[PDB]
Amino acid sequence: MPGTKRFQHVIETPEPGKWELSGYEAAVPITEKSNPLTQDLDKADAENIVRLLGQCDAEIFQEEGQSTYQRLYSESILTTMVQVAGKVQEVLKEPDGGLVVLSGGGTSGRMAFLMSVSFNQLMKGLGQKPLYTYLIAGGDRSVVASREGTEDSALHGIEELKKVAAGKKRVIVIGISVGLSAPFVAGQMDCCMNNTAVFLPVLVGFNPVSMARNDPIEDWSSTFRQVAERMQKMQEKQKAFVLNPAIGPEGLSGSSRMKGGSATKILLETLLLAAHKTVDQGIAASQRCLLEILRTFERAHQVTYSQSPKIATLMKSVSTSLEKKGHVYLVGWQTLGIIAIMDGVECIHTFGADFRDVRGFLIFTFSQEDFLTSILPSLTEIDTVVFIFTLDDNLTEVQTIVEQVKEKTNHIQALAHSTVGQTLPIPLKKLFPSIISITWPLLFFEYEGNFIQKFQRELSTKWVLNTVSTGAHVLLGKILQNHMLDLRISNSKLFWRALAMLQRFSGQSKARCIESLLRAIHFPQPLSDDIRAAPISCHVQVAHEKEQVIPIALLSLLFRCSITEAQAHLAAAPSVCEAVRSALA
Ligand SMILES: C[C@](O)(c1ccc(-c2ccc(S(=O)(=O)c3ccc(N)nc3)nc2Nc2ccccc2)nc1)C(F)(F)F
Ligand SMILES: O=P(O)(O)OC[C@@H](O)[C@@H](O)[C@H](O)[C@@H](O)CO
Repeated sequence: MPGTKRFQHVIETPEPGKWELSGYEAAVPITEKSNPLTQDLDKADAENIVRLLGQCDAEIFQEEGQSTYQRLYSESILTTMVQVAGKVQEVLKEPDGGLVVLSGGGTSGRMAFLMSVSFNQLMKGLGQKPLYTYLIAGGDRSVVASREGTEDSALHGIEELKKVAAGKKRVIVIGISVGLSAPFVAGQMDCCMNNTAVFLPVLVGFNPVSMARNDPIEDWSSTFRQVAERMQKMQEKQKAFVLNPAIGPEGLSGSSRMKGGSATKILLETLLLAAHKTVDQGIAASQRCLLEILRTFERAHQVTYSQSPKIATLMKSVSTSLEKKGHVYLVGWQTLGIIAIMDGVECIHTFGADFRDVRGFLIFTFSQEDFLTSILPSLTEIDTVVFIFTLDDNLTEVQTIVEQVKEKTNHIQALAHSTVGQTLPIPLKKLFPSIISITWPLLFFEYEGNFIQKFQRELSTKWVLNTVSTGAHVLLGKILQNHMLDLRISNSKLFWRALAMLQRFSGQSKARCIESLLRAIHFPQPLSDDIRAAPISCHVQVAHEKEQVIPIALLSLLFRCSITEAQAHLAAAPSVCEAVRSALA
């Protein structure tokens, strides 16, 4: 029938109460699952939120139970990390013709960028040619942009990969798809497998291969699941690797920028840092070298979330300043200003939030006096500015900008990384009364840029910014239980997630849910057979441009009514959230 092939993979909606025993629920990839810890995130206050997400973040480090999924500290995973590290060594030994690529859509691509820099720095500091580079879906514009649509072409991924692999003789391609989902990555991995002489694919994600996307890719004949299954076969001969620990579901469902990206860093910095530090020691990388690093990262979570109460406060002040109609600024020096930018930009697609809502700033890249003249004018009684730095930064530049912002804002808090025994200049740094000083033990670094300290610091900041930005929005009633219902359908993955949410909250049939969403997307044109049979990109291209698509579709399903009727109902309610919540009642 028209539509049958396109929606073929979509499991039917369970009957009421048999949600567990239809095993629709066991096919929901871990990455898309609803984390049980956050059943009621829409009711937690700011302090609970920080707890529950700090709890969710912890599941990264949790170990394997006794018929269940391999985890970060499982021996199969660590054994793979070792083997990969070893393959990076082969390349570090022969850098003439060598290249290491870290590739990913969205936050995966963002994380790939940061990392590729760090390991480029580390070889600069040893007088070695930088071997790292990155690819991000939609080119480098994408790194600091919201560009969700760009992950859907396998050909694109392959083109970006063909460019960079120039006339290199040995290329390690680390494709990062948290959900083992993005066609961008898919293509690359497959391309790698077709030319084993030159390429080595390593696939990073956080689902078992059996939960890897298996829907058709528009410009490609295989699915991620097939590509991934075949890589798993080649691992037996060390010509491909799959690094896929389960870190548990995201505190906000499907928001892989959070635990996903954190784990992407934890997992890869660890592995690569081990590989470098062990080559010039003349030693092979062991599980012991990796575990030192893993446990340092695990400490970082404890170090970070021990400031919970103050994190909860920054949230309350970001929540509030948005609750009015004010803006929030994240002002960071070096890498922590990037991470600031990346958090803020992600708020657009993740929350339907304007690019001013939570903006990030690096000293997007507007230096001291430039920031002073340009932006400082636009601040207000209600805004919130957030300073993010270390004590090794140049706090003469820092103190200045605070002094100025203080005048016009007064809602300023800060995020300050320090070793023990560094002290915050100006005993009257009461510009910040109750800082978030995050103070790091002394650690036995050997490399000159002290890269372990770097990686700890980024991640700690990422957890903070992530929890804060996420929490503020949750507090404002915009999340439904632990799902973003009202997202913007801007790629195929989000189209399927929308459909899954309609099935969940309506309980009504797959076919009904599909019919309601397509109607919502394409209204005022009614369902033709063309539309039914169209490639999901057609739906995406049309949905991406409209507002409240998913809520409207859900309202039509519950009230068993037309798009016309549901639109008019909506418009005649105080808000989208209030409308949906009481239709659900
Ligand atoms: C938990 C929940 O039921 C839900 C939420 C989302 C999804 C869902 C979202 C996206 C996708 S996806 O096709 O884009 C995808 C993404 C990554 C991957 N490795 N494989 C497939 N699938 C979802 N559900 C699903 C996928 C495969 C089999 C059964 C269910 N399914 C269920 C809801 F409450 F959110 F509705
Ligand atoms: O890491 P994946 O599963 O390949 O997905 C990559 C991107 O879709 C993902 O990073 C998305 O852009 C973020 O907003 C996650 O909230």
